[PDB]
Amino acid sequence: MLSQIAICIWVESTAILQDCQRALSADRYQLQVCESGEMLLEYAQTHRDQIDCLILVAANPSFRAVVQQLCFEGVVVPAIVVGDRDSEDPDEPAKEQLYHSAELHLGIHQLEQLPYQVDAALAEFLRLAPVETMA
Repeated sequence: MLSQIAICIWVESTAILQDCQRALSADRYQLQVCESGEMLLEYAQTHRDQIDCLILVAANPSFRAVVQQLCFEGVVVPAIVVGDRDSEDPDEPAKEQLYHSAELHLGIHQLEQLPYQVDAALAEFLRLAPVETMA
């Protein structure tokens, strides 16, 4: 039944899009690229359950707003976030508030763990389901 995994990434930079998909290149990965953040919502708006893993880049400005739309529509998926740091300083509130509590974080220079992260993000999404999409 697993057949293939559906993953939709949101990235305005092709290099980032190729790097994110590069890691998630498994023959069972269906990567969808969204030129905007609103375009990403339209894709999930009809595949929330069909999506197996969402990729996001915190480097975006209103990106938090786009993620809130997914939570707002009720679209919750094992989403992996990029552009995250381990800085404990409050200057950069980089918490899970970007998306639901199941979201996983990936290092910007660590583009390659997406697949292992996707498998982990999937298990994390089920154990945390129903996840809390505070948005």
